[PDB]
Amino acid sequence: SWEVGCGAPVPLVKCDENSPYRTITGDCNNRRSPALGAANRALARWLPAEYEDGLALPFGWTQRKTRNGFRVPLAREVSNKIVGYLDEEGVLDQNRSLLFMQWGQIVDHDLDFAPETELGSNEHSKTQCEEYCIQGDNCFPIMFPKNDPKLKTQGKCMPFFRAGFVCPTPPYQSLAREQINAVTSFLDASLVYGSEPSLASRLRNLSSPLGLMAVNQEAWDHGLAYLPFNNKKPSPCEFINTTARVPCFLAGDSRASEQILLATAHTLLLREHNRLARELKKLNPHWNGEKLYQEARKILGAFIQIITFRDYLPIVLGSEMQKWIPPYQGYNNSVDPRISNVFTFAFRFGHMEVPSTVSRLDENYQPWGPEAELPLHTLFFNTWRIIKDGGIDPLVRGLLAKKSKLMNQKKMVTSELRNKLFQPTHKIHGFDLAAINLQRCRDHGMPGYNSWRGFCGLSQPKTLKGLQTVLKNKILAKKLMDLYKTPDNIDIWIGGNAEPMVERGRVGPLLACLLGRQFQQIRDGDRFWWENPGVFTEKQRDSLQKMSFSRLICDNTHITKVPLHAFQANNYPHDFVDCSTVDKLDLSPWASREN
Ligand code: HEM
Ligand SMILES: *[C@@H]1O[C@H](CO)[C@@H](O[C@@H]2O[C@H](CO)[C@@H](O)[C@H](O)[C@H]2NC(C)=O)[C@H](O)[C@H]1NC(C)=O
Ligand SMILES: *[C@@H]1O[C@H](CO)[C@@H](O)[C@H](O)[C@H]1NC(C)=O
Ligand SMILES: *[C@@H]1O[C@H](CO)[C@@H](O)[C@H](O)[C@H]1NC(C)=O
Ligand SMILES: *[C@@H]1O[C@H](CO)[C@@H](O)[C@H](O)[C@H]1NC(C)=O
Ligand SMILES: [Ca+2]
Repeated sequence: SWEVGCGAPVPLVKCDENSPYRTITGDCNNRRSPALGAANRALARWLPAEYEDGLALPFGWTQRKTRNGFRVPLAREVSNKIVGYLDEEGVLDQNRSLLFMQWGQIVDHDLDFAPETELGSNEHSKTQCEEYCIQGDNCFPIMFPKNDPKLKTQGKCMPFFRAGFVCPTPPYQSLAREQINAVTSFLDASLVYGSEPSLASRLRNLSSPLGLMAVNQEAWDHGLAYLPFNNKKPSPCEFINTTARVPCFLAGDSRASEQILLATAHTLLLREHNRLARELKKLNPHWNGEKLYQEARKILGAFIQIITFRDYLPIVLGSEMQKWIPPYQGYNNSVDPRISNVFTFAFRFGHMEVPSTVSRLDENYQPWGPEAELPLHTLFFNTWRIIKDGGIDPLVRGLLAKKSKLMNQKKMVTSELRNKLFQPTHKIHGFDLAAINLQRCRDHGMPGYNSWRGFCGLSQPKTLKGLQTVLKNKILAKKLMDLYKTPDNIDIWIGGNAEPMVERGRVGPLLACLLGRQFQQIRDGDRFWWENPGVFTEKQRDSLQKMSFSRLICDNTHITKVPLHAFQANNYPHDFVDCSTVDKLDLSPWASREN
């Protein structure tokens, strides 16, 4: 009997079996198991969770508890010795735009979010973790290795709180601890609309029956809309410049303001919505707010899906694309659509594609102002640079005309993220995304590198020399062996990202397999997948397949020169062309005459 009949949530809902629209929660997608791929349920386990005590405590928690007979190395030490680098010269991806990085993050945010356990409010224990670096309960601090410069300027640790888990909040116990996915597993634009009822209605333009999203009432971008602002005081976007006092945005997803390009992308998405909704009203004046909201939402859902599957995944997965994600063959209700706990680490390959600077560029795609280029760390939680420093258009052109960082075995994660990350409530630009990722693999009970190699039908190196051969890199294998002792102990995030990239792709074979399999399932196990006979008409679909990111820019900003292929590295003006040469979204097939 599954000791299923956990957990006390999620406020179970009931389905309208002939509803033509998705729920907000993702309930009801799968008819026979309606909670599948819904938000606020456990991330799926492709392999059993691996905890120090079998149930909940992470490897590394108890100093004298080994993993396979070896101590697991400090996350920050792995980070310092392997992940970091000094010289940003030469690190850029010659064939991927910055938008490639950015769309990766957007997709990730559509799919998964394992928020921290919520116990630190109404209490200092959260501030005591930071202050005293005392491991316990949900405080699992990232301690500095001796020799860390941060030890000299920053104290003993970086604070880190364990992720939320189902059943959920109070600690224990019986089966293994299962982390929660706070968003819908479907690729459904949940980051624009929200994955909870509360949030989803708050976001909409209810006053007006046009079914627009709520827009900003204090700022505009050459008349084009901005996201609404967020109420929650204290605001990290306020905190990073108290003079400017500009708060974070309010999106479907709580992380929308984390970095300025994410907030930028979110802005394009909310606008396409209204562009569609109003366009729909024009062509169907009879439809109330709802019908327009849902029809706009649904097209946008399709937009995310299409760009992701037609434009993005092929240039991540490369040669392995075919093998894991073959041409669509319809909805299959036996396929598990849930995001796996491992995927949420495999998709953090993006972290190695983030470059050290962001640019604002002008209509000639030239530096915009005298500080056109800024270090990435000054743009974390930064809304004021958008509203008071030229709106989104200069940033969007940066997205097209600048390049992603290329992953590099000797230059993995820029120090902007590896030393200068900001976390709300923690005041400093002093955190380490890489170390966090490693501690979080352990927090989540991740099987090690070789377990996952084995899952994917790949060899499992057991010696330094075997690891050299798999990684095609002597020195990197030697560093990982020195720290981890056995490849069986290499944390998945670093193991997966250390593999050389597959031909025509940007991740290695292990991640290709973890990624590919997840993406296959989110497409095949989705009853509302755009191409699934019945979701859209044949004519809508010849039209949906017209859509493009170049197009979404052209229709939602004052940029009129775009590339046809927005994810490749494009230089102005040679690889740019005017907006009128880029196919439009022909909405004719949405015309409804109910005469
Ligand atoms: C400036 C760029 C970025 C910043 C500042 C950023 C920051 C972060 C932070 C703070 C977390 C939470 C880490 C934790 O506590 O475990 C995170 C998680 C994550 N990052 Fe990023 N990241 C960026 C880019 C990207 C990109 C480009 C991708 C993918 C292509 C990505 C994928 C993810 C995923 C999947 C998670 C886990 C989400 C979840 O299930 O909770 N990130 N990132
Ligand atoms: C805080 O934001 C303020 C407000 O925009 C920034 O100051 C602006 O920057 C330059 C020179 O200081 C001027 O062109 C603006 O008009 C300034 N405005 C004001 C009111 O001073 C300031 O640089 C930001 N500070 C940080 C640390 O990010
Ligand atoms: C809702 O729509 C009306 C009419 O277009 C507009 O004036 C109003 O500002 C909108 N409200 C918000 C918060 O978006
Ligand atoms: C649905 O997926 C399951 C498990 O992967 C498989 O057994 C089944 O054949 C698939 N259905 C169709 C119609 O292909
Ligand atoms: C750049 O990548 C695209 C796919 O993004 C590919 O078709 C093209 O051949 C590549 N360009 C170069 C110059 O290698
Ligand atoms: Ca989603």
